[PDB]
Amino acid sequence: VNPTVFFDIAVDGEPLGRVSFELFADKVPKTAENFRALSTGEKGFGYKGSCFHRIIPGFMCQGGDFTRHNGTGGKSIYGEKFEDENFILKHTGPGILSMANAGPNTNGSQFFICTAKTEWLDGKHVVFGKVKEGMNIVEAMERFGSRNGKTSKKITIADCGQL
Ligand SMILES: COC(=O)[C@@H]1CCCN(C(=O)[C@H](Cc2cccc(O)c2)NC(=O)[C@@H](NC(C)=O)C(C)C)N1
Repeated sequence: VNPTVFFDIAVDGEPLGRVSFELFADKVPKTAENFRALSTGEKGFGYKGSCFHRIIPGFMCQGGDFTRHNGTGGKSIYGEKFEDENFILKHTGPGILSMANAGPNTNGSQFFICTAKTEWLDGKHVVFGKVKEGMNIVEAMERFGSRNGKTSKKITIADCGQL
């Protein structure tokens, strides 16, 4: 029952590959549904064409700011922000998909994909999914990051949807 969504990643416009995610709607249905709908675009906005604005090798890839493209924007399907649904799931290692935020109960559309175990974020960021196929593509994206997170090539979600 858990939805599978995919991102087709491009690097300076050149196709790199596909990442697919399992969304844990059985544990975090509201958070899963937000990401699922932003990945299909069915509400009229979402992730297609957006970029990954911060990539830190050995930590995480951050994206989902489809309104300001720099970490300051994005919005949920429910409004600007929604609650931390729960913290049942933990940041157990690479491939974990979790919500970025600016404080308690401020989820929008920004998310991050862990490339390492990030247990210090447990209880503060809502984990809602995990990479299914294409962790090697996330590892490839990682190489275009830097210590301060600035990317050396433009990493975009060229296409996305539900599988
Ligand atoms: C260098 O680390 C980050 O940039 C982190 C990685 C996880 C996702 N994330 C956020 O949720 C960060 C908070 C954070 C968490 C952990 C470490 C940090 O330095 C900063 N938040 C943001 O980027 C948001 N808010 C602000 C005020 O920056 C944006 C979603 C509207 N950014």
